[PDB]
Amino acid sequence: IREDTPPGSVIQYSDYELDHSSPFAGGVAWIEGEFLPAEDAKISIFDTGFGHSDLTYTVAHVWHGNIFRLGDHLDRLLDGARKLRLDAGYTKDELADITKQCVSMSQLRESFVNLTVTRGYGLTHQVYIYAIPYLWAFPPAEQIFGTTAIVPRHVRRAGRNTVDPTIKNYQWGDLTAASFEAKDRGARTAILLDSDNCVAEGPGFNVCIVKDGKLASPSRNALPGITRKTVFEIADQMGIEATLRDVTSHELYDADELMAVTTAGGVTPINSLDGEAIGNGAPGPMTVAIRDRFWALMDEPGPLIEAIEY
Repeated sequence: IREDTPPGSVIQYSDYELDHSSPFAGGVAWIEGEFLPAEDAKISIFDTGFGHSDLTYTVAHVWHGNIFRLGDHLDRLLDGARKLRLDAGYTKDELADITKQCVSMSQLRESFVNLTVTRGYGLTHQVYIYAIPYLWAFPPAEQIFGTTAIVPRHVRRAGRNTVDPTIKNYQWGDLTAASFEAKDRGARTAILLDSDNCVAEGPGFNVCIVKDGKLASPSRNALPGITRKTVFEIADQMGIEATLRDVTSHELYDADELMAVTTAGGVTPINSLDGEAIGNGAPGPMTVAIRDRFWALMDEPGPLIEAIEY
């Protein structure tokens, strides 16, 4: 339900308890039209979403009982499903209700919410939704005090003309390989390049590059992330020039600050690349400012958040 976060930091779980009388408490899956406890969530082994990874998905997070940019996530999910010739069979508004209901029944005030649309089995396409406890791409301690990264010697991000990274997918072959190479080298994570040695993204996150007070993030071989979108709105409001563009490998190694951004955990400072400190090897000023603002958004009433009705 929760884990430790650095005391006094901008990241704090809610203070509450699960009603264990309900089998739904702690995790809810909506599979084949029926809500289920997450423990029982199962799909046909013959779904081509398994055998061909023929699917797309999105993840929205719930923080302090508020779901963040669910409308943006449903647009991205439906747009990508259309690009894959997938028909969800539900309108966006319908999926929002089902998703909001999934969280409500879970009782999770902090939640990792996944909506998956697969090609299905014999051919009718399948929608799977689940809301489970919050998952961290990087532990909360690293959201606060920064993480470490390497660039893989042996791996590149798949290009948009192969397994298209601009559609959010489960095909992590390169991301998994890069992660193992990171652990092998004693790093927490990897930043992948594309085939032209431009920055692509990391396993499960976009990368933002700070140089001379400007913010850049890869435009081509990267998911158009909702967190990155949010980060760019924050930067804009701070009067920071933020640009989606090609970021070369030169720029990556030369950065003043680096950060990872993804729904599951927000904005993570990246303290070192290939063992070399970025800046002073601690979270950079813009990263701290953007991250603190990002977590404030989870509590400020406005169009980005919607209260779950528990």
